Amino acid sequence: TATSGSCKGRCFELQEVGPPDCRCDNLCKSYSSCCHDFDELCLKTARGWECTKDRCGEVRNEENACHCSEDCLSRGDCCTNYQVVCKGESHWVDDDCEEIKVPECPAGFVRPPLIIFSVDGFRASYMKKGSKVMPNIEKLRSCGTHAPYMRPVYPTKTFPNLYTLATGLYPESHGIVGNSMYDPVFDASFHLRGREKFNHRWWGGQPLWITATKQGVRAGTFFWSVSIPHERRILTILQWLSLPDNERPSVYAFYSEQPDFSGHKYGPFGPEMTNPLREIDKTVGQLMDGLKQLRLHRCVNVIFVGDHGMEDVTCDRTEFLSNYLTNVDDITLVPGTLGRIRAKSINNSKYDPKTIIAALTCKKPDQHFKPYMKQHLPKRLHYANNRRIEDIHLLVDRRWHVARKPLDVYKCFFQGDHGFDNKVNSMQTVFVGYGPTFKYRTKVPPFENIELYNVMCDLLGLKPAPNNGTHGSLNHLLRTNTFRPTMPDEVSRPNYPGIMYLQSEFDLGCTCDDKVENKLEELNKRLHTKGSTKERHLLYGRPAVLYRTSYDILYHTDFESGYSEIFLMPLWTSYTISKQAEVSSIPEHLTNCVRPDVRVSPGFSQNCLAYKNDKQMSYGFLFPPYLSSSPEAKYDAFLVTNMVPMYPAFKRVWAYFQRVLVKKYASERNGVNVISGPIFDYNYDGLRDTEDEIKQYVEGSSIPVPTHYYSIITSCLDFTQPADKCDGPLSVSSFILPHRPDNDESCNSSEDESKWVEELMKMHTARVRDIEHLTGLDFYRKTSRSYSEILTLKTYLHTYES
Ligand SMILES: *[C@@H]1O[C@H](CO)[C@@H](O[C@@H]2O[C@H](CO)[C@@H](O[C@@H]3O[C@H](CO[C@H]4O[C@H](CO)[C@@H](O)[C@H](O[C@H]5O[C@H](CO)[C@@H](O)[C@H](O)[C@@H]5O[C@H]5O[C@H](CO)[C@@H](O)[C@H](O)[C@@H]5O)[C@@H]4O)[C@@H](O)[C@H](O[C@H]4O[C@H](CO)[C@@H](O)[C@H](O)[C@@H]4O[C@H]4O[C@H](CO)[C@@H](O)[C@H](O)[C@@H]4O)[C@@H]3O)[C@H](O)[C@H]2NC(C)=O)[C@H](O)[C@H]1NC(C)=O
Ligand SMILES: Cc1cc(OCc2ccc[nH]c2=O)c(C(C)(C)C)cc1C#N
Ligand SMILES: [Ca+2]
Ligand SMILES: [Ca+2]
Ligand SMILES: [Cl-]
Ligand code: NA
Ligand code: NA
Ligand SMILES: [Zn+2]
Repeated sequence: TATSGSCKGRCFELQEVGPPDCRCDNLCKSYSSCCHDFDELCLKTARGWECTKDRCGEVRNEENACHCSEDCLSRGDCCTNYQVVCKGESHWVDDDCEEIKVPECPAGFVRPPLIIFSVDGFRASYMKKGSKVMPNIEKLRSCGTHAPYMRPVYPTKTFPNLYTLATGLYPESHGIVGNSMYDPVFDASFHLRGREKFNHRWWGGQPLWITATKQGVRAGTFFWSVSIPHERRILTILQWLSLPDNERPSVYAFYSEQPDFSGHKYGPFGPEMTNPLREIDKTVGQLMDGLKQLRLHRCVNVIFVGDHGMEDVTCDRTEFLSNYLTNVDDITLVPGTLGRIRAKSINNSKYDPKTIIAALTCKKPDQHFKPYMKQHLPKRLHYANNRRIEDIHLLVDRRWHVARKPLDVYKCFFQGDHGFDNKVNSMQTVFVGYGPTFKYRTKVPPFENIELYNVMCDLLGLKPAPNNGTHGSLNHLLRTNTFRPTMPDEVSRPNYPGIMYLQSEFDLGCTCDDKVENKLEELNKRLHTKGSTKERHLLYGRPAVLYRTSYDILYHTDFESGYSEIFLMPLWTSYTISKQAEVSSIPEHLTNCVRPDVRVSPGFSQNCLAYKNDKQMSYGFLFPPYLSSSPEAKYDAFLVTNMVPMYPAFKRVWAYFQRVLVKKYASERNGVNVISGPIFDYNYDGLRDTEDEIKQYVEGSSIPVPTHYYSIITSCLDFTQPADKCDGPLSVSSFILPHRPDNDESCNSSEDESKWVEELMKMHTARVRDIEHLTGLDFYRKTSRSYSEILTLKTYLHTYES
């Protein structure tokens, strides 16, 4: 760096100048490449940040940090309280809220600017608990659009979440999978301290600033060096906003290190946390008074958003891997509020992940972490498809840390930390949107931060890069600039087979004790097989298959299915269970009954002999025989086309769900519609596998083994109306259960299923959208609700947090 060039006239330049030209962009400090006069010219502090009565009308002194001279407004460099002190104006916070129906912008503005005001570690409950000391933030919240909280991504660390905000992508896809990382392809490490993190190969997808630039929209900096004070960041944004039309950015970011920085020292609610919340509110006040001076307070859209929350965590709540593993020196641990383990040396072929996992599994009765192979982590975390995520993972209980050995912790510092499971209440953060494009005095339900990129694009008239948001699911936040998506087109149409095969054409090794015999009821069963009860069991239309495949719709009295000729089982099975439905047992005459389905060829059917031969694998049913409507309808549940491969350990889970939980939910929700099916995700990318990706078959057969089983349980949001006769909005909960040959995940699994199955299911709660990705199906195609509302419904996650 030739650092005796000047920053005069160039302070906080938007464009980067290449070596040996010295730099005056912020970031110069982060590279140690600023020109000599950077601090003198760009970080002025003289006289501080506020006008006082004596400064009003002063002669401009270019040394001052900000100005109270007559020419300051035109120049765009007044202290933010100038009109208040010197012209009798009110602070923005003291003005009444008035609806912003249209942007009220200076001539020459082509679109309302967007300012993203991001706050590190701002936990959701600060909005209520700190309300008395945050009056500017409370005005934004109550006058704008707000959610009770926003869900971060896992891990609930800073860079993964800020870069998710910027890209709309899960960490596995954007590549910033932690605050610390090793990439084995690069053979390089990423760390908070130091400068390898500024190398661009870490940062995937397309962040908002690049999306904007590529489409002709200019952007302010998103990264502020820690040594630039907050007052200067605000004044710099306000100066940029005063630029001529051809130079002025349309998108800006502010970032505060608080309240996270203090939260780590004092805990989320330590008495020392009041002051950092006050100071953040003051900074919001400075921005809003500043905008108001420039006549931009009813022109700019402001987003107030956090990256993650903060939980109580101390030194003594640390689990040590040295208390579980004798081999502790042969591993590397990425430690703290999550654990990631790999071999210390890849030339040590002694190292075995399976034995590590087993040494870490259910060893102490209140063990405060749980080991997983990354592919077995709850699918809702989307935390697996990246080479920077180690195969072995530890999910740490809230309030705890994991470390390799005690010397790492003592060689206590801190009372707060974050990083845990993104459904944990303490990790939830905030969202407020204020401006012409957001709604007025509107509360919206909680949503995930992956959704915001799309909205920021909508706010700026940009087409978003491909991302993991569901574009349109946040249309309810917006007064205008909504995105009006169309339902995806069905790719494969189904076959509707009638009766085509005689019983004796099947040689499947299956038996059913079913030989006993009317004319009223003969027409009656024909009609059920033609789909006469289908409006009862298929409430929201049939799911659309969004890929090329061969499948059949099969109708029955109690359930309807889309049966895949390729995978030899249903892609989906749909049924409604009323509040009044009863549970019956599987009779003795049918215990091992499997019956040929005369609508589907032997060639496209499973067979019982494969299951007899496969000593590890059994079978279950997608529509549960326990909930058949009548003894005669129960025969349908034993069709070979309703059978699916299940490990005996998984059958314990599944049978409990089907026999007990479904009926419980129907009683609690006033009927439920259930859609169940298999998922195949052998490469753990979160997306439906093709046939050539399947790694396990039922021994000796072409019957593929699912990695997971899903269910989507829908009812009326107004639970006074039965599921099958609902006029208004829907209510959903779903899960994606791992199809595992043991129950090692559940430490209490030797006990009765009433003590552990439900806890397992809650852990593996899912969005309907997660299931769509995993199956290539599109659900809720035929409702009376608006498509945007259905999109919101498909992104809902039932979290089971109290
Ligand atoms: C969340 O949203 C995102 C974004 O929509 C979804 O991720 C996308 O998934 C797509 C479907 O899998 C995927 O498409 C592939 O792209 C390959 C080209 O990719 C490069 O270019 C794009 C576009 O600019 C870029 O986005 C990519 O960026 C990734 O990689 C860089 C460099 O490593 C990273 O810095 C960055 O973080 C990002 O990493 C992530 O994605 C990759 C996979 O692409 C993962 O491996 C990482 O772990 C991380 O998750 C790239 O720079 C393209 O090569 C693929 O095409 C193959 O497949 C078919 C087969 O028929 C064929 O048409 C092609 O010819 C090709 O096949 C041949 O190559 C095969 C693979 O080597 C080979 O095995 C075969 O034998 C064949 O010869 C494919 O189209 C898209 O790139 C990503 N995008 C991103 C940003 O991740 C994600 O799925 C969503 N999640 C959920 C749950 O919904
Ligand atoms: C609002 C925002 C801020 C932001 O960084 C703020 C930042 C972090 C650490 C030190 N200093 C800072 O200024 C980023 C990254 C990707 C550049 C980290 C993205 C967004 C978005 N969207
Ligand atoms: Ca943070
Ligand atoms: Ca897959
Ligand atoms: Cl990390
Ligand atoms: Na078997
Ligand atoms: Na167990
Ligand atoms: Zn932190």
